[PDB]
Amino acid sequence: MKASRLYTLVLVLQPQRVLLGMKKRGFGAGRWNGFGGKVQEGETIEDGARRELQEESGLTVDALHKVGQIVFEFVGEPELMDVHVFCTDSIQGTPVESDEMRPCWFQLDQIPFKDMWPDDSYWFPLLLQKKKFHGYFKFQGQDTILDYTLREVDTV
Ligand SMILES: Nc1nc2c([nH]c(=O)n2[C@H]2C[C@H](O)[C@@H](COP(=O)(O)OP(=O)(O)OP(=O)(O)O)O2)c(=O)[nH]1
Ligand SMILES: [Mn+2]
Ligand code: NA
Ligand code: NA
Repeated sequence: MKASRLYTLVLVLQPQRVLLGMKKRGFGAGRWNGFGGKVQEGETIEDGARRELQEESGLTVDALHKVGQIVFEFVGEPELMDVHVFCTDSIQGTPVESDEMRPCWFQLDQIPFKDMWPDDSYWFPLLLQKKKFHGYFKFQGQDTILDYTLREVDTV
């Protein structure tokens, strides 16, 4: 048994494009990703996701919808990362570069998988199909998956 820490991840997914941010420092630096971070004491997971989206991208949204949950384990780290993944298609301002992220839109036939976390190749297609999922990935360092599970679910 390991303990886990709560994180969020938000994908702004529109009919023909998705907003990603280039992580400028910290965990996952150099990879395009959705927006998110640690859940803080007192806030719901969904509200922490909304907060991180605003902090990192400048976007303010009324609602998010849950699309998946991914648990990450790293060799040498006792704590698991329990990542709650959300989407929305509905925005009403423009993204802005933050200290953490440079936002950029990608067409959905140009998803930059080689410059994303390696596990995203497995679960992001499910997100694109609007299928909910649970995943688990064990990493050695930043690049190498040693074990993983991925399943479609009816409820996140
Ligand atoms: N797509 C994808 N996202 C991941 C993976 N692993 C992982 O932690 N994430 C997400 C979850 C969070 O959105 C983010 C990690 O949180 P963070 O380090 O940005 O947290 P934060 O904003 O609170 O921290 P800080 O950088 O402000 O100090 O990366 C992965 O393998 N794939
Ligand atoms: Mn944070
Ligand atoms: Na953050
Ligand atoms: Na973050």
